[PDB]
Amino acid sequence: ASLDQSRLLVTEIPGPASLELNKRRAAAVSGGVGVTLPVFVVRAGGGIVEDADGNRLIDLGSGIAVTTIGNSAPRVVDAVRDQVEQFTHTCFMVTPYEQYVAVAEQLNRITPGSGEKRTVLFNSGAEAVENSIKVARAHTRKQAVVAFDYAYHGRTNLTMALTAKSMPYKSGFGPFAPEIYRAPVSYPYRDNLLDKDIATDGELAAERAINLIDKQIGAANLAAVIIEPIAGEGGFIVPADGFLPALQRWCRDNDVVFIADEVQTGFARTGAMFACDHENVEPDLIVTAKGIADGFPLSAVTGRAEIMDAPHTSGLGGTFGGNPVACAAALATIETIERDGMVERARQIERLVMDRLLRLQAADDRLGDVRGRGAMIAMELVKSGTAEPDAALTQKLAAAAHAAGVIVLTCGMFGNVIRLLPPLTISDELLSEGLDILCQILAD
Amino acid sequence: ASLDQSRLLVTEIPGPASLELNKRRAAAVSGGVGVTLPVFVVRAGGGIVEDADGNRLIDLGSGIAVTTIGNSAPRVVDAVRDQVEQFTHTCFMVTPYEQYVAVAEQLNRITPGSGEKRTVLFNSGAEAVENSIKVARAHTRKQAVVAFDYAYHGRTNLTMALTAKSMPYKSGFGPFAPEIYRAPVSYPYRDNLLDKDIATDGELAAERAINLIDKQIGAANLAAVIIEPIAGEGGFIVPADGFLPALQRWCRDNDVVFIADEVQTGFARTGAMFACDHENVEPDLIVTAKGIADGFPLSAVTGRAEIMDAPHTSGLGGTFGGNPVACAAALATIETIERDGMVERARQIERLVMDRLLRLQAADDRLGDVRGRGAMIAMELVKSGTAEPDAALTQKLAAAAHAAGVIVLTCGMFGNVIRLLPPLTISDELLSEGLDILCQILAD
Ligand SMILES: [Cl-]
Ligand SMILES: [Cl-]
Ligand SMILES: [Cl-]
Ligand SMILES: [Cl-]
Ligand SMILES: [Cl-]
Ligand SMILES: [Cl-]
Ligand SMILES: [Cl-]
Ligand SMILES: [Cl-]
Ligand code: NA
Ligand code: NA
Repeated sequence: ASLDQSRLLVTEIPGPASLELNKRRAAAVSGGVGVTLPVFVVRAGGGIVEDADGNRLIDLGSGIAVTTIGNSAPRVVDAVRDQVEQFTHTCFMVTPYEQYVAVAEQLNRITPGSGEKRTVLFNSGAEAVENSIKVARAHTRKQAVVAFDYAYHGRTNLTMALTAKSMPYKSGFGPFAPEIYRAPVSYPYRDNLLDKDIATDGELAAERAINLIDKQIGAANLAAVIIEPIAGEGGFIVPADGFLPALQRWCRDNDVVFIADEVQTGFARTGAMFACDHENVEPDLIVTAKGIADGFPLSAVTGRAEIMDAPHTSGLGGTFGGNPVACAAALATIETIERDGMVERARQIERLVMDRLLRLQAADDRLGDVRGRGAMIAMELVKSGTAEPDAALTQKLAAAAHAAGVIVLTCGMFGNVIRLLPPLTISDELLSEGLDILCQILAD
Repeated sequence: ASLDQSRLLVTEIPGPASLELNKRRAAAVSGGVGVTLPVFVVRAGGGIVEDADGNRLIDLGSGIAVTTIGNSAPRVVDAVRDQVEQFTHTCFMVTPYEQYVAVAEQLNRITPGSGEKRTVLFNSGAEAVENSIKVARAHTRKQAVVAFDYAYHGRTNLTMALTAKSMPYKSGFGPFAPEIYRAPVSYPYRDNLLDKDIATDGELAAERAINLIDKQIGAANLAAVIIEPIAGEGGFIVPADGFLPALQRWCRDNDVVFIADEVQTGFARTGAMFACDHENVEPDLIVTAKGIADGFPLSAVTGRAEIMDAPHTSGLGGTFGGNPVACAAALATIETIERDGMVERARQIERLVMDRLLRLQAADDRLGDVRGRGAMIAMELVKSGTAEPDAALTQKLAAAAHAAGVIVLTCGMFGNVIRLLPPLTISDELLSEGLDILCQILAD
């Protein structure tokens, strides 16, 4: 009973047992919940998911950038086993406990910037984003929030409002929280089709956004600008150099809280501890979740002390938040990243994947763009000889990969992005094999 | 190493070690997070919380109605230990797993009503409430939601909007989600000061609410009425007999989705599986969290199939939701309730507590009202010979109980309610002792 780090197809995909389990799902779970690949998981670790039929699939999704340090990481297993025996919940607002404080300290340490910082914990990315806005409004005593045109921030009313794409995230769920405005992001590949300078010069892309913010809202009415350092669900869009620094600067000059949403990019994923570290961005607040606790429901807001302390006592909280078992897992996750060279591992994975995809792109112009950092890499698929999105090809490729025992996700505003989010504990051999399969499907 | 089911004071409260840990909390955690009793927990089970100084305190809060079946319940410990080894997270929307489906099935079974039902899982009460609204709007294609004047529903933008009390829940955090309207609830004790018939006749209290809903909103503009079967944070307010049934009926006659928020009342807490069971209320949707998984972050929306299936595919979800470890805990929690007679235990606790508090009230008219069901009981404190709230006395009593090693919570719109939320696994002796201490503090 130890999990073999090799792909294995005993059945077609999905298999007979998964198909049986699926009858139960259809009869019990709301039809609002969509499933990408309906194989039922019995076990996972390293770079492998094992299903109910005995198949072993190559994980190139890590549950959407969550099991970065690998499913059921051994330090996490240990930390959880010990904590679950001591206590499962006290509610930190009732009687506190050291595990919550320890996590706050570690986030204060590892996040960008070097001043006084404070943290608060919740259970989901959407909750943390919600609280970053509460914090910013309490501090500034201003109303509006600016989000970007490829942004994804969550499924609650306000975070739906912050999100750009109507289907499936927003359609039919409003009316939405007021005072949300939308600005254009740095999207080099498609900016390039119109203005070559904007695509390469990030400061100029920031000016484009700032001119609109100033005209349509004004700093005097603005609490916060919120941005993903790399847009996730919107299509793994890495902004031009200079873009994030220029937003930061403008926010400082204008008493607007600058918020980095690092829910997807955070915790070693991009080849640094946080995506903001690549250009030395120091946001006023940074939002984290997903990879923070190796799959346990936990999220955080971390930021400048003066800002984070603005809400009255008892103004922030929630019953479950900073659950002590989830905290034990968070501590073991941070420990794992530092002691096992995960940031460097992310950088190895970049070199391996970029090298394959760039060689593929030279051979096949259906790859409009190859972009990303660390273990967060994507290709955008287009019709040969143009820049027109090819969603059809994107879906066919993913469906073929699934059928070949490869868990690969799509994303993108136009439905034409293949994304790669392997756990860092994937072997180079499994990672290459996953890439081989993608190349074979595209070749014929 | 087994936890002694007896109160013990080795130090004053809080003790020197807790006070040391508190310096760390103040330096790391946002000042927005308030703490009721700053003792740092190292262990808990049965009816006892053990702190960092070796003190053993009587738990009369269960983390705000969360550890109903006891901290670190043995079936939960077992279920969690096994699951954490298999996998920690796949994201149900990526690749599903049986644990999530199993939980959906169990909630479909144990919730009120007998038709076709479906469930969806999230991580917090606030998230589940948010999703009940999304579901209702998708189904009805109407905008407005009605909540009540003692309501508490969560700390996100929309759930803040649904919540009645500005301090500390809402102040400075808006603007809020639009189309939330407020109606008057059945509050027998204080309704009685004005109209004796309204306080006893629930159907008449429903008419009062329905007349306002009709005048200020209209059914043709209304997606949902949402209500707590017993108002929690608002002061443990049990409505008059007939109130909930009459709302249900009106909602059916008018194509408005009726939503029971059972986040606090759910899972054996009130001497039935759900608070709605006492009058046979069958809501269209019921929202659950808190006690569902013995402290693990998990929440649910369960309801009529046709309603729950209204959102398009991928319209509902979230990354962490229905975490497999939290699900293992939920299954063990339901198993624990049924196999160990917890519902009956809740009823024993009612008889014990009501008997003490009613005898206390006959002797001491500072107890304006004694109310509640099962292990959800409260007294409302007032100035002797009137019905004027006495918040001061309420705080003094709780502070004195804390100093005597009793974890007891306050609540209420007017800050004058002592509430009792012991874990069901408290012994009668510890429960009586907790009541003895309260009686002694009030006597002199
Ligand atoms: Cl094979
Ligand atoms: Cl370019
Ligand atoms: Cl609260
Ligand atoms: Cl490199
Ligand atoms: Cl003692
Ligand atoms: Cl009465
Ligand atoms: Cl999502
Ligand atoms: Cl009884
Ligand atoms: Na179905
Ligand atoms: Na402080």
